[PDB]
Amino acid sequence: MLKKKQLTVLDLHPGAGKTRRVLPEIVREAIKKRLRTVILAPTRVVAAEMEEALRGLPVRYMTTAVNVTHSGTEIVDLMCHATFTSRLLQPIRVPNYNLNIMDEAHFTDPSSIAARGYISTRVEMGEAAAIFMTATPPGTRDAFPDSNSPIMDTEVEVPERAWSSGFDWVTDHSGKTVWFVPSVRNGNEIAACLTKAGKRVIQLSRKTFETEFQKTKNQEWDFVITTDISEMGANFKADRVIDSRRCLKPVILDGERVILAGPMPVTHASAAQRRGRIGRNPNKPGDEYMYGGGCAETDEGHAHWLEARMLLDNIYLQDGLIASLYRPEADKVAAIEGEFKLRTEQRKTFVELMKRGDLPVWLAYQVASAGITYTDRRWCFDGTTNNTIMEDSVPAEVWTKYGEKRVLKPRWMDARVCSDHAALKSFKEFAAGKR
Ligand SMILES: Cn1cc(C(F)(F)F)nc1[C@@H]1CCCNC1
Repeated sequence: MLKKKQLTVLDLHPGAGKTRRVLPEIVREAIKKRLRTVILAPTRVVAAEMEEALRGLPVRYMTTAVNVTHSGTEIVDLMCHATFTSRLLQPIRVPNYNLNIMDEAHFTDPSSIAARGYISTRVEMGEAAAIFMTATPPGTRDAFPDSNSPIMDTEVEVPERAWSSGFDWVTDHSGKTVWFVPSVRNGNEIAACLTKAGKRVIQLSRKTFETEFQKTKNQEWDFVITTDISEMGANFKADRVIDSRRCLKPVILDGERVILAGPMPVTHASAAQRRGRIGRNPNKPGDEYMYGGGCAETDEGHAHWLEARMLLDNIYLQDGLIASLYRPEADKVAAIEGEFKLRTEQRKTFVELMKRGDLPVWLAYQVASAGITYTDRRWCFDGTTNNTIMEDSVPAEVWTKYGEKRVLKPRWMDARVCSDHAALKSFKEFAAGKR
């Protein structure tokens, strides 16, 4: 599969050994053939596991998840999906890799969709080879794939709020459970309910993943409450998955604002990945998968696909050519290639609002396309009254860089900036001119 002009989809079931068995073999072949290679990890936890499986081989780790001394003789680079897309957007020159390997190639974050589109366009052009590793490739309709050991699948009503009665099967369990919830706020309520009942609970989310995931290997626990971030390679020594089968979906209303719609059904790929956390030990059959709803294709019209088109329109490919999205996922957005292409100064602002500002892609695009400079924060305060960000049922207030107290009322409203305490705290600092 290491011949140019070819994209291979390695669709082995979860736990088949794509990362620890197949990946080192591919890397050995690539090094033997002198192919300049990139290995793309979804998260820093998967990058650290990749280092363990590739230990010894000459790989340059362009991540702070690994403390390795690079010898300067490596032709294989390893970085996160976001780092690849980030360096492509920045004026830093990215080598034209002969071989592009993406682990967990089902990841639906905007930068992972943009990386797949850039890589597949290069392959379509006959300029490179690529391998996409995932049990659930884009376009999968099977939520119950094969596993290392048999799994008990059980359709049951799963609590999405705290409960006093009616769900004995949840707490009358003597093993370890991984519970997928649609949001951090929903996870907090369920975790507080389990803690009140004498349970040891760890909570995981996109922002707190690195610190808290370490606790799953450092201490004993009864439950892990996680958002969909644990679908991307996170391993646990658990015997049960409780899956709400629900997710939050960012949606752009009338091209003017972003809302977090739902909770709504997960896609089949997400349900298969969530179920995939268990049934991984062939010596421990009978791990349980309790699911609380059905699947639907909620990736259609999801903002991440539009956001990925905003990223690719501002990545240089060849003269005025623009990368297309990877074909099985190109129908998820009604978009024209090049419609989000920005001029040089606005594009520089767009990059900075994402890289330094930490704003969602859609919100960074609104600000940059309006001709506003990175450091100009007047837009955080001059929106309509219906854009007032609320904190505990009362308007959120910040001290501006001018020393005044103002109501946070952004010109463009993106629900992701105030979806939880940590997101709102970060957006208040941005509005205050603190970064
Ligand atoms: C010029 N400027 C910019 C901002 C911001 F912080 F909201 F962006 N506030 C101001 C006020 C306007 C009224 C007099 N005090 C300064």
